[PDB]
Amino acid sequence: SATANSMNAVKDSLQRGQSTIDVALAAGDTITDLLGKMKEKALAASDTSLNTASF
Amino acid sequence: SATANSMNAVKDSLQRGQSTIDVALAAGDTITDLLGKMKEKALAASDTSLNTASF
Repeated sequence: SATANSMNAVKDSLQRGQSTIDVALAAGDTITDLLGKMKEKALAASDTSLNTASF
Repeated sequence: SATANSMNAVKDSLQRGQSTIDVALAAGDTITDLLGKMKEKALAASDTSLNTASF
């Protein structure tokens, strides 16, 4: 019975881990969007027909 | 998805190149007209029956 009761703490820990990963995935959506925009910036800047102000 | 989004910069570059060539062709119309007029000037000046003032 004591062994069965201690599984409540195990469940609490696993749910805490799922919450931590949820916050990391929410940050990762922001980071992958930012990286796609930065790739578009570097791709546009590699063109040599741009003037200095656009670069 | 990031690869598809970066094609917008490729399209921007190709349109910029078309604009640069358009300006060059507009200048080239002027230059070919001027060269045709200069050929008419040299052709008239090669005649030896002209007096000095006309030449």
